[PDB]
Amino acid sequence: KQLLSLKPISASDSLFISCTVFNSKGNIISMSEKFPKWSFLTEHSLFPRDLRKIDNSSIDIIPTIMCKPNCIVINLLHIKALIERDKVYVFDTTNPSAAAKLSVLMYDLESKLSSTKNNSQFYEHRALESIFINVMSALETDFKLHSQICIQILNDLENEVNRLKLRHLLIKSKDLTLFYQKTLLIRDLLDELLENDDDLANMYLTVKKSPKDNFSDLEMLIETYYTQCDEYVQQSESLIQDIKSTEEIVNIILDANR
Repeated sequence: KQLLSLKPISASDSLFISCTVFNSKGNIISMSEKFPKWSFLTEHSLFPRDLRKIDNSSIDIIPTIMCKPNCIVINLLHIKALIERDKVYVFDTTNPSAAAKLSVLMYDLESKLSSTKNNSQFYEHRALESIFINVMSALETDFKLHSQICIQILNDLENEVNRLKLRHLLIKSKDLTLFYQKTLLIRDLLDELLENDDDLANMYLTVKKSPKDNFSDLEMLIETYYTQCDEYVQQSESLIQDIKSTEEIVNIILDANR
């Protein structure tokens, strides 16, 4: 209601969120653009507790796809974004690794969103698909990294039991487990979305859809990325089980030689 002295802060930039903005043509029209944060939340029908869904924090970010009347709010891995029928906001981060990945997203998103060859797909779904593709590329890279090292160590151990190899395996398994957990959350989120016709219908921002309308094209789109995500869940789960099995087998062998 009224103005009062503010709580002390290290930098007044903390009153703003910053982002990259894409126009209705799909072109980037600003980078590092600042918006007053509480006002921005209110304007986009978000509550103060939703600040983390658009701010520069990168810890404890739960995956989300909020299908609001006039926008889709997305948090997936390094990406926080707000998609409208004729604009996209991609939010800044303090995480260097995330910032590097976001730079590639910007390029690919601008390409796909602004394309004059793709006039069959709604703007908001071009943005959605660009984001899904960028998310899956990040998962692909991590999955290949951690699974390949674990498979190598497992093969090494099957050839000859070795305590140093075993320690290495279980250390590397931590990474695989973290990968499984974050991917599982995304898989379950996409599953929920596919099962909710109200959310699906809401995802059409350019044309108005009823829950009873045909969403085949949007469903095919989401299914594509659901399947890729789900396969990473299945593969990482199976590999983790293989590691647990191997730990148990090695344990028995170690006991038998005591």
